[PDB]
Amino acid sequence: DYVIDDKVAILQKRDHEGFGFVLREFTPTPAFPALQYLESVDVEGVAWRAGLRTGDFLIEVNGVNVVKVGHKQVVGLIRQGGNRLVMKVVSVT
Repeated sequence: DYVIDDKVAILQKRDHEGFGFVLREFTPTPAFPALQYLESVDVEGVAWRAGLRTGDFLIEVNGVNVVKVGHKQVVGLIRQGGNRLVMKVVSVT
């Protein structure tokens, strides 16, 4: 079965920190539910500590649904908040 897990990730970084993660008509499937998934999730990093994971998709960023949005615009939405980032995500096993 597919077990979809809905999560909200609040990523709070100190000035000397990165968050520690990397990303990359669209057509869905539980396997790939959204456009922008996680490729790396540096363990013990800020991305890790808020409970994110390798393979986690991106559904909402800082309030904006990114289910059908490309890399450029989503990064610009990751950078807009500076030392803080709230992301709606979903794990599918």
